[PDB]
Amino acid sequence: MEAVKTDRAPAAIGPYAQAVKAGGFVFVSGQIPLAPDGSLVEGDIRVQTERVMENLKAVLEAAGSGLSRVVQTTCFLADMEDFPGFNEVYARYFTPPYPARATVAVKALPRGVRVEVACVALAE
Amino acid sequence: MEAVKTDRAPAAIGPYAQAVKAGGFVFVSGQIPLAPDGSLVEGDIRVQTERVMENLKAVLEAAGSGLSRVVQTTCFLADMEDFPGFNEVYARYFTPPYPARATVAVKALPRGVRVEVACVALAE
Amino acid sequence: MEAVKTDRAPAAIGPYAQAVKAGGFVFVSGQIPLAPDGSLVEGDIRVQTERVMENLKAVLEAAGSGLSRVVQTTCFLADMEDFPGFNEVYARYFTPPYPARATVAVKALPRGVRVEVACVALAE
Repeated sequence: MEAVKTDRAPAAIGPYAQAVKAGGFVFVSGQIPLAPDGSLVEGDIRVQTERVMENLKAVLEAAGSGLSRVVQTTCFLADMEDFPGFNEVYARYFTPPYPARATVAVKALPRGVRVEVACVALAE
Repeated sequence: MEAVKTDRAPAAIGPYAQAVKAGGFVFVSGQIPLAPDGSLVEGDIRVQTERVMENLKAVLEAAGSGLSRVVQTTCFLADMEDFPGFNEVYARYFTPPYPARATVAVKALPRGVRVEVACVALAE
Repeated sequence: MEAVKTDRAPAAIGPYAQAVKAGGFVFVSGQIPLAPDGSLVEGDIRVQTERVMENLKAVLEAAGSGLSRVVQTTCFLADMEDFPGFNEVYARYFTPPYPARATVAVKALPRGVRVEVACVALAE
């Protein structure tokens, strides 16, 4: 497997890679609303989701892929009431044909953020 | 990629495709207890899981795949107490060799349903 | 698809296989702090995580793969305060390049365990 590393997304501090290229796919770690400089982006679901989308885009690009190549996303929210806003921003980055998706609300996410999104995309 | 669309399963209730075929796999979105016409299927876990299973089956068939080709499922339930009933119905649709699986109880699911099941299957 | 079955990891109790080999990948079911004979390992996050890691390792090896072939992990914790410890033990089982990862916190896990981890790896 090949690890993907880019400064355009929050650095991977720990036992994980921003993304891994393997078997024709790109497995992207769950992105949170953290700026590449390590600053946490707070605010409503729309502002936080925008940062998550930018991180995903940045990692996918560094992997030689892109948003249009994403085939599956796994989305976690901390509040069911944030679904509408999340979907609106999500739709600003992902356009038809859309990826397959699974979304759920959980107790908490890394650093207390409102949203975390991981994905799988086609390589190349 | 290659999008999968069928009227035999509920239409997507967000910016996502029912399933996506890519790299030899079929990535199926998290299915919830909605009837093909989009109406909610209320009831206990056995009733709602049956609806989810039929939706999975329909999407998989439309993708040229099937339940026996599923290699991994990601199952989310809103109530840990629903695990027994979920497993019973699940066992009516998936038979050995069973898919690899992750079953976790979470805070909330789309439309406030009891269960959401996404999966990955072999395209052939 | 080929179901993986080994006695070196907690036996699958329910409608699922410990892992499935398909499409060049190995899909591993969620593992919790259970010993091979079925005994529950309690204690702090470090001790419980070790058992989970050993379970993943055993299943992966039984599948003809290994920890170094893991490309993606999905981790669930019952207490976000346990993340530091979970991350440290997790790091003991992986070496660069590390897998892509998604981590979330849930209210509670089966049998009150502190952690659960599922993953996907290359079949070598």
